[PDB]
Amino acid sequence: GFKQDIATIRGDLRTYAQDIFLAFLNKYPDERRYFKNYVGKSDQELKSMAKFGDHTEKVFNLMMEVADRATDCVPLASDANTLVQMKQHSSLTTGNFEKLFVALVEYMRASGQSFDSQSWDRFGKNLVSALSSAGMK
Amino acid sequence: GFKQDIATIRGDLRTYAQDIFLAFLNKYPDERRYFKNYVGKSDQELKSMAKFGDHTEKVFNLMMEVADRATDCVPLASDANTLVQMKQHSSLTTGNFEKLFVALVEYMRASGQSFDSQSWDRFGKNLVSALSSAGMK
Ligand code: HEM
Ligand code: HEM
Ligand SMILES: Oc1c(Br)cc(Br)cc1Br
Repeated sequence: GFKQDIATIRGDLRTYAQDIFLAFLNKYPDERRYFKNYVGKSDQELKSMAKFGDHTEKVFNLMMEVADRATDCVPLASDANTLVQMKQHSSLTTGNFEKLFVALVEYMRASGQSFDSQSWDRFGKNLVSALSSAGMK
Repeated sequence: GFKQDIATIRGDLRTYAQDIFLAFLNKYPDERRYFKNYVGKSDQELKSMAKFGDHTEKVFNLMMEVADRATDCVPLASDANTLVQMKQHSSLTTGNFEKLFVALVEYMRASGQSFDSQSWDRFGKNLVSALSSAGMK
């Protein structure tokens, strides 16, 4: 279920963080504009960049944290607030987040591994609602 | 489902409120000690007291509000905080609430009317967890 998925992802955080992040950018190419230093780089090129592996794992570490603190896939309002208030998210709208989750759910469904992908979709929904309530446009 | 069950109960509130609270008091007779003048009385006696109907309508009015204000059966922390800090609830522990929800769920499974019993069980468990987080022993 959802709790196991968090352990699956945590178990191999660097691989899943990079794989899901790349799936996001591949499904939604225009989202790369927010990561100005990843522009014009192949997957392998990105994986050689210290801050790619760092950015991504840390992004997903925090997602897992928010995920593990949620009850029935409902995140804490205080977690949603952190994500709104982070200056790296100043320009973002809830639309950017929804897209991360559509990509993540699609990745899960396509994987060999056995995710509770509809829980992740619901989590993505409850998080978007929370972001909006915390003042994200 | 759950959200509809809220409307079902609200549509015949006094009847459901009394029936469910009687189911609770009959399953757990020793809960009568937290109340005044409840012991020694049959269901019909209770239902004809001046305060019994009115105090069970008010309990369930707020219970329905808490369920309605929930997301995926997860109540608001502020709603839990209210239930913990009510002066009328100063003798209580989370065990009192779980017993009420055990009885409520059993009532729903036994009735002719379609209730989403699994969801009410989840809600009671989630509320108990929220009452603990809010500081109830
Ligand atoms: C649940 C979803 C998200 C979480 C948990 C999250 C978390 C984080 C964290 C922890 C950082 C700081 C990394 C560091 O430098 O130490 C960060 C940076 C960033 N986030 Fe997010 N984020 C999320 C969603 C998004 C989305 C949807 C976008 C937009 C496409 C976005 C854009 C960025 C950008 C541009 C940065 C700065 C780039 C960098 O780290 O060098 N984030 N995010
Ligand atoms: C989510 C569940 C509950 C809600 C929403 C709730 C709500 C309320 C409300 C609104 C009142 C004031 C009613 C009035 O004065 O007319 C009240 C009183 C009270 N509640 Fe609760 N309550 C809940 C659970 C419990 C439980 C499990 C117990 C103990 C077994 C309990 C014990 C009392 C007592 C002793 C009073 C005051 C005495 C009385 O009304 O006769 N409550 N509650
Ligand atoms: O911040 C994130 C981005 Br941007 C994309 C994906 Br996929 C996951 C996270 Br967390």
